[PDB]
Amino acid sequence: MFVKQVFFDLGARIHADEARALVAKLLDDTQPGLVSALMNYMPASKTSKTEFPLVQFSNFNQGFALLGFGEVGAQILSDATPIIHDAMAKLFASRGQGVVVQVSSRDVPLSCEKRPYGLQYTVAKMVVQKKHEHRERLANPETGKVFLEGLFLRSLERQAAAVGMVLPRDLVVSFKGAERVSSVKLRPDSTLAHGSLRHAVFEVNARLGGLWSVGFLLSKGFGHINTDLQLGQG
DNA sequence: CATCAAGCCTTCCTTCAGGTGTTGCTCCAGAAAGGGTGT
Repeated sequence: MFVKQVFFDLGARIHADEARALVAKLLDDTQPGLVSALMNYMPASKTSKTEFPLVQFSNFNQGFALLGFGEVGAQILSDATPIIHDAMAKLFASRGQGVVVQVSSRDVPLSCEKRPYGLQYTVAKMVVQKKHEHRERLANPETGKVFLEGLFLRSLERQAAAVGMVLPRDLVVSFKGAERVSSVKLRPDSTLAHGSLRHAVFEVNARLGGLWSVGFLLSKGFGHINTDLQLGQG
């Protein structure tokens, strides 16, 4: 269907996971249903859901951005945007002279069509490592290429099934090249880290017409980009 | 190459002419007596 993208301009850049932790710390004392909505927690406990999370943080040059997938995620972002903006306004009016928080909002539709020619898509800061078995797959390129193939195809199928639209099942993807390999730490000052890929390029015969999220740690702000900017790039 | 804009208000009829003159029926609905004249 359609997804929603809300940008919060603050005047200074804060990272997606840091903004996630900041709105977790700030709105915690009051309104527990709303933070249970935005961090996609279980209705009874603090543990997040194992399914596809509808609302995820993203990257903004002057602040942070929020993505609500589908009608439910769009409604959650719609009921949560003024409370988040008021919390940011009070937090940054408590200290200093005080800044003005600007907003932006977009409703990007989702579409996909199969074409008989390959198409190029570059994904920045995608997490692909979670276990030791994937590390054993990563050492050899032949058994790692098929792993990236299946990961990209399953991420596309999971997002298409989560948003509620049908995807053709004859898609042939291919993975060409990589630029860098780095690490991602969920919590600062922790020994544990997950391997991640920087500037991967992929080739799929079909075309995409919106924000598409691939890989792991999608909620934290990893492995997503707009295909609308990348088709006809400029 | 994708959205975001994807109007808003208020006007939203007014007076007046809004008939005049005529026409506004006519006629006949019988049969015999007493003359001709034409066959």
